[PDB]
Amino acid sequence: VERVYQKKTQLEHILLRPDTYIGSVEPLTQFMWVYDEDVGMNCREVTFVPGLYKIFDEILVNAADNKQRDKNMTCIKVSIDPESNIISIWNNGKGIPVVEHKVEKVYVPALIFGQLLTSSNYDDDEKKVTGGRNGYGAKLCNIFSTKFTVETACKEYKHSFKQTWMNNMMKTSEAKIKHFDGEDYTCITFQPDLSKFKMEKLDKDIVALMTRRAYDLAGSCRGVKVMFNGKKLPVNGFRSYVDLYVKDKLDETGVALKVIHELANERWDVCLTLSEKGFQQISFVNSIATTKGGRHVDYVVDQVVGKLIEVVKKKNVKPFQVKNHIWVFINCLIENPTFDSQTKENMTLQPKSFGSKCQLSEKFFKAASNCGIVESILN
Amino acid sequence: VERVYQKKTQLEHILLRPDTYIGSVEPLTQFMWVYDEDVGMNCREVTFVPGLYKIFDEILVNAADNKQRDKNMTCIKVSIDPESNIISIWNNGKGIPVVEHKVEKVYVPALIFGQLLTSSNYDDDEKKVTGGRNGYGAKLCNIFSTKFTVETACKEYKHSFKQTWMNNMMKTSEAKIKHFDGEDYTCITFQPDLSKFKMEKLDKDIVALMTRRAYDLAGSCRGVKVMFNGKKLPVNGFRSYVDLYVKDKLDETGVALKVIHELANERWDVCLTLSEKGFQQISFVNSIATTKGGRHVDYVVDQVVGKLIEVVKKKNVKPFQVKNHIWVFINCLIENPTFDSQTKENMTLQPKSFGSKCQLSEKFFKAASNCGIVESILN
Ligand SMILES: Nc1ncnc2c1ncn2[C@@H]1O[C@H](COP(=O)(O)OP(=O)(O)NP(=O)(O)O)[C@@H](O)[C@H]1O
Ligand SMILES: Nc1ncnc2c1ncn2[C@@H]1O[C@H](COP(=O)(O)OP(=O)(O)NP(=O)(O)O)[C@@H](O)[C@H]1O
Ligand SMILES: [Mg+2]
Ligand SMILES: [Mg+2]
Repeated sequence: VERVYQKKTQLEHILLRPDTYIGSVEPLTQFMWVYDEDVGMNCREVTFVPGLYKIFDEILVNAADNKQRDKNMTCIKVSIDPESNIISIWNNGKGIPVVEHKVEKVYVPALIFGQLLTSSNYDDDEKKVTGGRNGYGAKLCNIFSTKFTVETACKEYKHSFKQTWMNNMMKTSEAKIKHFDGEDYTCITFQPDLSKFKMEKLDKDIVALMTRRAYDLAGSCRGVKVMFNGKKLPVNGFRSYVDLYVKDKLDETGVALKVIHELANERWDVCLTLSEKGFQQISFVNSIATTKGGRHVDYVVDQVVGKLIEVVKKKNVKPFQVKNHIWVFINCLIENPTFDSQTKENMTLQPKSFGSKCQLSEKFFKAASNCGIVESILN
Repeated sequence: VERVYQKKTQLEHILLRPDTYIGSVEPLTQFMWVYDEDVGMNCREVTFVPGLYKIFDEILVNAADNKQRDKNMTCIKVSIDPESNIISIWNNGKGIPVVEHKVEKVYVPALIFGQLLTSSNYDDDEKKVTGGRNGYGAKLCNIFSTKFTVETACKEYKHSFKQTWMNNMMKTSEAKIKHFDGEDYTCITFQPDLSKFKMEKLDKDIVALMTRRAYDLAGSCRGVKVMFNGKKLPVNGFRSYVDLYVKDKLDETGVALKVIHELANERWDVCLTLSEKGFQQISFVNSIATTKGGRHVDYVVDQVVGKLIEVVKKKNVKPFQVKNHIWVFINCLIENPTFDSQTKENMTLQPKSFGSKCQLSEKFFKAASNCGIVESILN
């Protein structure tokens, strides 16, 4: 009875059932986009552990989210040392208040990095476009790290704070609190617990995925510069990011891909071209990589599929056949987005709730008509 | 500081962020398979709340899971009264021990239906093929119900137990404990909290989805009979279930769909036919509807795509083009399956971990050659 029927603590449950929190802790092999030291941006077969990619992603999106707390933020700095097994993500703009929380009686940084279900994103009356929603991400990286360090400096509270966790968030010690006068920042430094992922080292494949995610951020997070291992990424907006995929590329007819672009408004940036590999989508919601898509992709793609069916009808086909020929790129800001998992690969919020619209122009639909999709359908 | 940075309890978090536990609590409109009072099995546009479908599904899969605790189980009885807003799922086979848990000091049924993170599925050394993994499902139905009743009778412990929860698992009272001599059963009776889903009533669309799920169970759960509203479902195994989709159907050439079947072994039952609507999959893992697919679908479909590429090559194409023409049906039993969410729509366990193989026969691949897929590709 006592061995059959068991209760678990929340902390036990995360280590026993990591998949619902961070994705699979087993290897996956699949074709995907990565940023390699030899070829840069390329689609190749990759072997990696999603859980390890995800704990990195949780800290990267948290940096991107600071651009919403402080629009004066200009910089995110990512560093990965496979030899030392140390990852750091640094951001400027406002730091975290270095002060005792009057309800929980702990330093605010210790509360929100060292206790589960803690967030500044729990009040949905504020209609934020942060990626953060659930109050898990940072603690999940902590739990899946042999060492996890939080360094934040907050001019307002005129202190700096540095606290270190170890052994899967099971050990800490007193925060170092100091006088601070200067330029706000937060720096998260962690050594991922590679034993949790049955890995010996951050190999080339995981480093290539984490590097690409740093490019995604440069493309997705408006007005923020990104450095990777001390070097500025040469991406200055979503259009330059999309170029990394399509600028140097030919259809299998030997004609350059025709890339169509519309910034419908501040919250919706769309590129479209021809796919010869079936439906492809590269999408971001609040700087989250929505790698399974969701309602934002369908909302944009249905408008295009609509207008392209018309054009084809009127020069001599079914939605799924048109979509088969679409490569779409979407950078969007959604108020209070919803997802079916902590991993946020699929965004489930209905379009009427987005807080904005993407009504693509007749100009955009005319250009879509010319980009080679119509011709393939006809052919 | 105290309003910006907040901590939530696990119970608060489930109501604040229901999407990661039960799926969207907002309406969704999409084409799907349902079982209607007028046409039976059919694909039509449906408007429903995934969260309400899911709390029903959690109790249905729990009944299916009892066939693993007691292989003598023969019967699941589902009843839905939209007028009274009462759903009941009854099963036979072994009941739940009616006895005080010696660690948690509560009746075992009160522990596992009234406290979060409680399960008989937390020991993965047992290599089970239950759908249950996380210790949430029943509590989530409880939390999303105005009234939730647990009735179980356990001959071994010679007692029956009946306890009622109300107001989102926030109220209960003493269990009724009685002498019991007879035939074991469990009956879960709940009134879903329709205000949580912005609904007035269990309408036709949600009832049609819940009804279809009762057909899925009759198809998926080997050696268990299913009744819906007091009437036995005329499905006696997976092949009869697949017939509900394809038996009375023509390709758009006016030729009957050719349906190929192999029971590779006790744990793998596969049907294949032609799709004219792009890739389609209907799959079950341990009686869970894996509506987003996962590694089990890819494992089966890659073998077929492989052998069909060969056949085409040798009578005058790319994987995605072959898959475009496949309608696959899969009923499988996977040891300790993993998923990216509590909703279990996508099964992420790698095939080397399944605990079994599905090596489809040359006989099956020859029949696949003849079922119209090759001809469409060629054409
Ligand atoms: N770089 C940062 N700068 C400022 N505040 C931060 C930073 N990283 C984390 N935070 C704060 O710490 C909180 C906890 O982060 P986290 O655990 O990732 O939760 P979240 O981002 O709110 N939600 P989620 O990521 O969906 O689980 C956030 O709500 C922020 O208030
Ligand atoms: N019909 C039933 N008959 C017998 N035992 C049951 C029944 N329904 C639930 N249980 C038991 O109650 C426990 C709690 O159910 P539940 O909360 O759904 O968790 P789970 O099925 O173990 N995991 P999950 O459904 O993934 O969250 C199960 O582990 C079973 O031991
Ligand atoms: Mg976060
Ligand atoms: Mg369950």
